[PDB]
Amino acid sequence: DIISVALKRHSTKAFDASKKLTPEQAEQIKTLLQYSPSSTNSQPWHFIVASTEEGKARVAKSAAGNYVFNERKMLDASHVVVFCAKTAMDDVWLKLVVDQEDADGRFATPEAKAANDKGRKFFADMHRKDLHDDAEWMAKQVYLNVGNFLLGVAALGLDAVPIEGFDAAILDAEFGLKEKGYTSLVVVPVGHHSVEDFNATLPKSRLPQNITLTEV
Amino acid sequence: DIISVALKRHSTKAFDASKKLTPEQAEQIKTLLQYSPSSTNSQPWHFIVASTEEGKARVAKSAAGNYVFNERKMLDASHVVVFCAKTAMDDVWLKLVVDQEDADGRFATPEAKAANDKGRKFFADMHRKDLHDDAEWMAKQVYLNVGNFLLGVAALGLDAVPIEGFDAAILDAEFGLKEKGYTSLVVVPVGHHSVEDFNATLPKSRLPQNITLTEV
Ligand SMILES: Cc1cc2nc3c(=O)[nH]c(=O)nc-3n(C[C@H](O)[C@H](O)[C@H](O)COP(=O)(O)O)c2cc1C
Ligand SMILES: Cc1cc2nc3c(=O)[nH]c(=O)nc-3n(C[C@H](O)[C@H](O)[C@H](O)COP(=O)(O)O)c2cc1C
Repeated sequence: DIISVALKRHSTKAFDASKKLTPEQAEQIKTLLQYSPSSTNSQPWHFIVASTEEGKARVAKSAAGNYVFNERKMLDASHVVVFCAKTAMDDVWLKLVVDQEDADGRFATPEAKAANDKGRKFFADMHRKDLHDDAEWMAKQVYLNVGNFLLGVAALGLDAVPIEGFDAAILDAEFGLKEKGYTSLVVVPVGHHSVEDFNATLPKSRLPQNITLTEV
Repeated sequence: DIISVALKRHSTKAFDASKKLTPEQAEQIKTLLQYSPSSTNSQPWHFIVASTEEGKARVAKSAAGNYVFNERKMLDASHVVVFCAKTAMDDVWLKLVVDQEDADGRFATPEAKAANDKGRKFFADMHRKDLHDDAEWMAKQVYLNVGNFLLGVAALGLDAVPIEGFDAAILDAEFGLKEKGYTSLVVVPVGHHSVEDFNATLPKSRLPQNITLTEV
């Protein structure tokens, strides 16, 4: 039951470095990242999946500064996912997306494909041209991917923690992201908690629905 | 299996108005909204859940004008969730959150509670004082809730569609949201698809991992 998964998952504070994802789970987490929904199927994202000691150490340099409490989590987890957003929405990317929708068989006609593209360009143009907020818009889609991911990995039986406490400038510099048209937003270590994970045995806490929720 | 759910879920384009959530499912979707993670457990959100004909019609007013293709989804679904973000992060809210964490039993000591609050205020202040991006930050947390929600409701056996194609100004005006300190971001109708849902039988399309995903 998915509600059980939602009530029992927790942000892991310490990982067991000896406990790896199975090779199958390593495929499955990639499936989760790929198949997340996004506004217009824009998919304005890149993922770095660090599973080696060298890879994880490159990521963990971003947990300099006031972010040392997060450094261990990045080193000790099995797999570490960096969620990145595109920095700008370009026409090359929009063509890639609609051509993929076509290859996958989503259009009965050429007309239907043209209309999909006109629809997507119109909607994207609203963000880059009029509102000038396309970076924020694309970032939101990435956070949506994260949310999907966290419940997904919980449902697979894996521990994880979302991390905003890192220096994106360091991480971007380390993987040359700016030059490739991306910026890091969230880091998610995935694995199995250790005995040092104090949050594993703490009760979960949320505001009551009588504050956060209205029915009409 | 959650990977099946991820591969088979789809944005519903048409709902069957005669098919309601069971009383139990109506509680479960609320549990999903409530128990989503958020940066610092800040929970900077409000949900409107419209299940009556009057309520759903009020929401659907936001889809008149240029967004008519989305209007019928909001009218015909069983339950329609409006995801709202806070417009500003205030100290009253931060106190509410940490006091709830305390009531739920997450602190062994007064010291531990003080440290949690200092930690959260420090991190929040970084967004409101420096950066001046706390609206964007809070909105991202809400999108993360959406991502969690969409996989959740799919895993419960329910159909849904995320909607950004609505007029937030109209929706905010209709529920007096600005005055209460919120803004609408995403509308999610939940229910069961009708035979008019052309997207139910279309193959899913994603960009290949050799573009979106790097391993290290
Ligand atoms: C976007 C985001 C950023 C977070 N950043 C961190 C972080 O840097 N360090 C950390 O220990 N936890 C981090 N958390 C975990 C949250 O504090 C956590 O989800 C919240 O306290 C509720 O805990 P739960 O995940 O156990 O339900 C983050 C959560 C989210 C959603
Ligand atoms: C944030 C967001 C906004 C969306 N807005 C709309 C919308 O206004 N109308 C609509 O029909 N679908 C909307 N969609 C659905 C997307 O087109 C869809 O997720 C994408 O094509 C992938 O297909 P799938 O959701 O069936 O996996 C939205 C999706 C998301 C995540």
